[PDB]
Amino acid sequence: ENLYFQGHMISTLNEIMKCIEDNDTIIIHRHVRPDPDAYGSQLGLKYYIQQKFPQKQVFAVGEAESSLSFIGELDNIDDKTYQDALVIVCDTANAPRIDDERYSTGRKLIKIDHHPAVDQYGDINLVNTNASSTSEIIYDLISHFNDEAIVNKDIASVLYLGIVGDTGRFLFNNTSEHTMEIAGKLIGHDIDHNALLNKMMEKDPKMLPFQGYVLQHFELMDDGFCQVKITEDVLEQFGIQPNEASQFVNTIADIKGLKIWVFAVDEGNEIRCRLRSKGQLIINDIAQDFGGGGHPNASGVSVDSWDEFEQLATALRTKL
Amino acid sequence: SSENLYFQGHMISTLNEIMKCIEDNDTIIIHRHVRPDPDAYGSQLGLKYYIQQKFPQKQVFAVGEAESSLSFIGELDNIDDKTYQDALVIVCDTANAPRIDDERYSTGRKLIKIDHHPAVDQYGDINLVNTNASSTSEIIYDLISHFNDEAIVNKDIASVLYLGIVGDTGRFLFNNTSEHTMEIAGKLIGHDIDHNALLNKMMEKDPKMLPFQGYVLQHFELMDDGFCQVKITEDVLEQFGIQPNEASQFVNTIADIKGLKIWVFAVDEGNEIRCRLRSKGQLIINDIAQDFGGGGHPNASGVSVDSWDEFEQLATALRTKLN
Ligand SMILES: [Mg+2]
Ligand SMILES: [Mg+2]
Ligand SMILES: [Mg+2]
Ligand SMILES: [Mg+2]
Repeated sequence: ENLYFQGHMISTLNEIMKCIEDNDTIIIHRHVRPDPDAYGSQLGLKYYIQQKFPQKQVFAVGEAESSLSFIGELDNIDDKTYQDALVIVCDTANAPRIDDERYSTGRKLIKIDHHPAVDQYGDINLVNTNASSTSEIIYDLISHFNDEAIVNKDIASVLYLGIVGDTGRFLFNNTSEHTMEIAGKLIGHDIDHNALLNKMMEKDPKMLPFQGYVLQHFELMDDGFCQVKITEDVLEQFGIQPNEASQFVNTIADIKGLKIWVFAVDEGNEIRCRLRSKGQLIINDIAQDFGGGGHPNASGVSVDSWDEFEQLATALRTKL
Repeated sequence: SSENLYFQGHMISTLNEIMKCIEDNDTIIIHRHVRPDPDAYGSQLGLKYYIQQKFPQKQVFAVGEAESSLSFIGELDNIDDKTYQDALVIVCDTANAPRIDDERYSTGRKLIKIDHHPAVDQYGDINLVNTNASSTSEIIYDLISHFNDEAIVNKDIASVLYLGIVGDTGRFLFNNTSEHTMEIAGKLIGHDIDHNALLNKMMEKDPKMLPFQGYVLQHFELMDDGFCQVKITEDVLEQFGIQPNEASQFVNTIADIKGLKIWVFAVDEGNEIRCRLRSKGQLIINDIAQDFGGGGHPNASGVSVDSWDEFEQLATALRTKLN
């Protein structure tokens, strides 16, 4: 938290708003396979700009996810809308993982994210790994410009869901005192947080038999390591898609004596692995060692065979 | 809000009388309710540690039967009956006097009640009740704040109070979570408690029960009208090496399914099939349960049937409420 980082944060914040002020059309993108924080940061920024600058044309684009559609509706726009437009990307550490490839077809590109800065693809890169979520960064932006009063029910609701998504509702280690203070203020806007959380947690009945496979086929070792391996034949047995299977990475997290676990889904020509750890244990390092990365307690790796998975395992078990 | 400020003013006099009693007594003993929850532990130990930190020379004790699931929160004190002579007794989180754990609570010279449940039984000499608080732990924090002692809070105080707030809010999920609740929990996290570690310890589950939850997830039957049934045969209990009572704690495993309105979780113990009946919103199912020889509350009832053929009639009866 050096004094220089802080000064650069203020300047970056100020620069972003000038880019917003100087642009009539603002288009906001997020990552493929969106989560609540993706939807909440994108839409929250959209609604914030729309409230502060009611003449500007602000759009939120990408492929909609039916599980998240309750958060808000996305915009379908023409390729011409991008001409001399400001493009902002939320929540996306790597440019290949952005959901619409037109993010580069504009005059300016801004990145706002809370993942370690490894791909500085913006002309402006706002990165704060000390934030719980990109949603929380968006509220920090609002607070910087003393606009906390323009926050209405819509902004507060989508930003609240985004913080909740990335903290597991204030559970994970990325929840700070600042995180709780923001979420308190958001609830202050009468958003009926219980109703929102109930909607977000509601389950598609057709996915539950697969979740039961996880509960019955997890492998916990006395070491504190656990593994769940989903083969291509399993996804076929249950009629589910690999992104759908990935949403069950934390199904086993409450097991007594759990320390490190990996959730591996063979997506065909690539096994997507979600690496998770308890406490101050570190897995982000082993993730980078295999071409992956993310948070030290929540990172992702892809391998190309089950023999290479076993190496991801062995390496992870050395960390105790 | 204006209304909230008025509510805080009504309690100020009570807060100051509790503290005077605390100051006036060198021995202070704190009780909570039988079958304790996180909030019961956290409010009792929170207040104990607060008094111990503000008055290091007083003798402050937290009594009651320990619960193995919650003992990580803090250890309870074991005292002889004579310790209550001319002592101050405080009871936290306990609406009704028959539910105070240790009966020695009346053996002292003063009784104080601190609680957040509806004031139906004002069993204390002094009674502090705030139904607008999320939890008794949140009331304890408000007391600390009223006497400008927020800096006296240490890791012990913040940890136990945080767990008590988390317990009665479902970790900031229920409607009793206010903005003020969130703000307090923030301040508590600011005392460098390891909240994820504390929570992990609280949510800790037995790996043996996970397989059976999976069966439940692979053998529920949702109908288009929103009715859902889980039928557990006695052979299944044997397969997963579980007991009928254990198996009944999975009644709400499917409660988050989209479209769900009424469900029944039915377990075949050799003698009878024990059915747990549940409903969403304003749907009533306890009239149906009464019709088949059981009963309970409108949204949560139980009935025993003697055959799966009787189960089907119970089911058919339940669905008449969905039409
Ligand atoms: Mg995120
Ligand atoms: Mg995300
Ligand atoms: Mg309570
Ligand atoms: Mg209680």
